[PDB]
Amino acid sequence: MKLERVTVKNFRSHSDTVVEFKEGINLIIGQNGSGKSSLLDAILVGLYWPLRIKDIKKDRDTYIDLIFEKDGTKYRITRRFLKGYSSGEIHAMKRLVGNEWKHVTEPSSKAISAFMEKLIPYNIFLNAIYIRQGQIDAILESDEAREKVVREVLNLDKIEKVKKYKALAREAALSKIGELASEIFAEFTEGKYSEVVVRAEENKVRLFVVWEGKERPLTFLSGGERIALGLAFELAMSLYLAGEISLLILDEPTPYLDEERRRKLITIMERYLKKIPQVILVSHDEELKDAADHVIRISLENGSSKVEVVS
Repeated sequence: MKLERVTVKNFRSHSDTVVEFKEGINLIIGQNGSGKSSLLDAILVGLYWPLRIKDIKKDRDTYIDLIFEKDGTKYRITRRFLKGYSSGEIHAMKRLVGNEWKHVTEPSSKAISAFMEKLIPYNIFLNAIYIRQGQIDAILESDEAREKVVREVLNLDKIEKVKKYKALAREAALSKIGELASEIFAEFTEGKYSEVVVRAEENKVRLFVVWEGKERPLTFLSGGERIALGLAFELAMSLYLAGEISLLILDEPTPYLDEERRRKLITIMERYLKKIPQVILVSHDEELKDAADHVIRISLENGSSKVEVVS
């Protein structure tokens, strides 16, 4: 999957917003209330309507047009929500054939929904592509938090034989995650650590890194290495779910004003995240510009969201 362009009209603070996404790392900066979160929401709506997101339906017309790429085919979803009661809706999903857009299914919400559910399943997008806020932190918070995260992201599972079976399934899953995360984390730490261990004990998912043939908790790592581990873990889950990493959306994976980790993040961005076909990074940090391939600033001007390409 690869986002090309999103157009949003009359959705919250977006009166007339057009955002072009390019290859590599797309950095989105701006303040809280500028319109970036609502832009992500607009994208979600564009892709997976009907779903529960306020300020879309009627209760000026709301217009969302999304152009994206999937397995060598340009898709365009156009949605228009009419407000007035008269309160109709107009939906279309088209494919680019030469230079003409041609419908791929009935111009209906249900048909387009059914179609999208097959093209790119909603769970795949939410769990593998879209990394929402607090996730990477939750991975690093504690074993219980980690357990919650992995349970939610990978489905998993919360008469003793059945318990043993469940434990076995969980074990297999977490072991695979361990392998994937080991590889990615090895890629990240420049070869310093080559093995990551993920294990379940009761209501807790232990996470360790192997150093000199001994499992050690994340405590014995630097902040950068911890963030690297969290990212590697998330990416491992993404690979586990999707079988590949094409698009990755990172909505504020970092904290507020903590440069001690920003460096490692910049390193990771420059040296590893640029390998990914496309990355959307939504941050408040102005210091990431140089590490991105494309920078987009979203601000609030005259009460409306303004988009400007930085440099």
